[PDB]
Amino acid sequence: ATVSRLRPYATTVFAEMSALATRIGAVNLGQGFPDEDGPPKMLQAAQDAIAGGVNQYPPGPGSAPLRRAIAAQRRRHFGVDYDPETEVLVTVGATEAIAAAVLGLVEPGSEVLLIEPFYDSYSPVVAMAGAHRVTVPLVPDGRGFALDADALRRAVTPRTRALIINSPHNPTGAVLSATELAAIAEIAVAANLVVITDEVYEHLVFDHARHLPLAGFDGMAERTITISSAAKMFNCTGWKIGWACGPAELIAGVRAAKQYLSYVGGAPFQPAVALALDTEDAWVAALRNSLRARRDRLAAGLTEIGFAVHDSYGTYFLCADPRPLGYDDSTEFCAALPEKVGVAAIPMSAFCDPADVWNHLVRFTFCKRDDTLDEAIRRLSVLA
Amino acid sequence: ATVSRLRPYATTVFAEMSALATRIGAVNLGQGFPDEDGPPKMLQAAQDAIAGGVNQYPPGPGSAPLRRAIAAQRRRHFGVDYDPETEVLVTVGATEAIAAAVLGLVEPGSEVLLIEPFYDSYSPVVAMAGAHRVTVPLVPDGRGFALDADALRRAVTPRTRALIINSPHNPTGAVLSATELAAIAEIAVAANLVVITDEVYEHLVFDHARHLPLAGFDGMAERTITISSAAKMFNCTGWKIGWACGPAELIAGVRAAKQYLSYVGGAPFQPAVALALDTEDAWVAALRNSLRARRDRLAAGLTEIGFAVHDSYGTYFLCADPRPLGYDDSTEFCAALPEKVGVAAIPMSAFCDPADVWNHLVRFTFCKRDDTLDEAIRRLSVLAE
Ligand SMILES: [Cl-]
Ligand SMILES: [Cl-]
Ligand code: NA
Repeated sequence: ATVSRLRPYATTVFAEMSALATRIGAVNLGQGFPDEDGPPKMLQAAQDAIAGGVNQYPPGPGSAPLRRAIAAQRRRHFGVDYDPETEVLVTVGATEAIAAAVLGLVEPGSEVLLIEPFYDSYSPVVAMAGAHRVTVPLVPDGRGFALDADALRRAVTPRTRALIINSPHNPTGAVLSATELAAIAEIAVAANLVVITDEVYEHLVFDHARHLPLAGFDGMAERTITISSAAKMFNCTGWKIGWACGPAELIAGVRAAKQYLSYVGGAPFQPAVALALDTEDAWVAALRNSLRARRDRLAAGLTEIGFAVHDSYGTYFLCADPRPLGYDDSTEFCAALPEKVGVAAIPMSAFCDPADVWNHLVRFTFCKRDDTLDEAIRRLSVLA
Repeated sequence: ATVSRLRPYATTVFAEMSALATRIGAVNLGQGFPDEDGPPKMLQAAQDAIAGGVNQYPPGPGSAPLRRAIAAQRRRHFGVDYDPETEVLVTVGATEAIAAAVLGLVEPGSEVLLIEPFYDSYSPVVAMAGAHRVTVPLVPDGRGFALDADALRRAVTPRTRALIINSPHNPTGAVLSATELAAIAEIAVAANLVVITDEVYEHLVFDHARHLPLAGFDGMAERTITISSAAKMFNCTGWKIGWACGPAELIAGVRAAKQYLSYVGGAPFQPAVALALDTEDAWVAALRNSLRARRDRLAAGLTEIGFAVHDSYGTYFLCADPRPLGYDDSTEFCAALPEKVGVAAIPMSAFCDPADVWNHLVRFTFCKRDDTLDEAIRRLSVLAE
């Protein structure tokens, strides 16, 4: 039983799916997390931190070293230069930075624009704030997807306070082009919006796609809360070391909510993640490479089975269409999948506003070991 | 910088104090966390968990061993039986349990009763849910503090929907008596309240005080969310393994909000805390005896200096009054203390509704290393004139 505005979101298919798969013994290609660990020296650092007494509340905004390391990484990678003392806030994952940014910054009654299909937490967070979700779908292009900038512009109203942008994009694996980003900036500037970007896949762009933080576009620095995380970057989704970066005033509204949601967390992980950020670029590049190969590996397998596979330019997900196999209901496809076939995936319906080809798509995860991907493919092959 | 309703809460003094004292080398008796670590075997199990790959999202409601261990501990200590599958939710500390329980169960426009002085997160969490706090103060009872059940009853209106109780109590160190708990129960039932109880100091009761979980009282099991944490119980406030326990439908409401605030956290700590709950009762008992001895030392030292020290029956906090020393402004006293005296503490004004004893009290922490605690007392001794 839950408050009225959270009722639509009281359960997710994500948990019903991972629990089902877990003791069907179904290969889980629905999971939002990796099989493999982060950098060995990062794991060791976290172990040494516990052993060395780093087990109490860290400073409210995050340890100084971790805040410096985040600013140093954003500067190193992208040339955006944040002040670690006032413009960087460590959070309990990107998940908390998202929740706190909306609760801290968006007044009840305001509209928040979402790009559809959207990550699972955006709508309920907007609803928790008492704000109104307005969704603008991506459009196919032809094997991938693209922003429809005119559609986004039309969606803005005087009630729009904020826009949440997620690139590289979960679930489609789209990577917003500079042109798309420039169009988003023009709109955000013209309407005087706050923009919250969700960049947790910043390290995962494939095939000459390039991650270009929106905060770097004209007019954007002063109005963007940029969110990312160690979760996927360093394969430590269970550590929940994320961060929001932006203008001190906006970071203060984020901190204003955040400090009462968790206060702080992840004490021994903060020095370990700071170390990873400072030192593990080469490991991250090898991760990205390993995932590009696994993407190709899964795509090739789905394709040989007879799925119509869409391009993925980043993240560790790709979307595929089972219509060529004879499966026209993808929510029912995925529902039946573990018991019929012994694989789990997520239907695209999970990421879409309840009232285009979207309803047919399935999201598959490829951050699994080689062998597991292969086994998934073998199991799925019975559909042919 | 911030939405209207959180503006009063945008900054805490718990921030400006921590940092003032940290880097002028003032002994910090304002802190809300211990100097020392939890059970060695719990620390090692967390390190082992990291080394063993336990680094990814745990299950949405907490790992099964942890939920089982919470239910086993609540049974073992209180004889209360929760179903670990449906009636136990692991959260990101008690703090997130509180936030998610209010956001998940309390409708905008509701009144939420709070007992003043109150923990820092209650008021802003109520505001974030679009609800209205109604505050009822404790009253002096000799050297200690008491619930005024009549004031509490009178504070209920047709729009009251929830009540947050914290016992053992931060900041006074009061521990609600069965008589007080039973009076809360009557009120909650009569007004059909959801009650959230913050029991993070469940292990820290002293002398003849007893911790009696409110969920145990008449008509309460069906309307109560009981919250606690490994934070203080096992000296790991940075690990944020908290939990909420209660009827399946209320817990689902907590989970509904919680799963979008953090989703989950603390992966390698969950097996470690499960272990500590299952096996480290002896260590927790010694910790409690150890903190009783540090309380008595602090109280004796403040008293000898010339503070009027109040009774404390639990938590690792005690309250004292510096008026007999000649300090009639305790917010100012605390502001100047780190520079003047080399010690930091929190004034009671930081726990009161910004709308008489309270304004003069100062909360001191005694979960300090013994010698650190002695140094603080030593430092405070300059105030004897
Ligand atoms: Cl371009
Ligand atoms: Cl009694
Ligand atoms: Na506008």
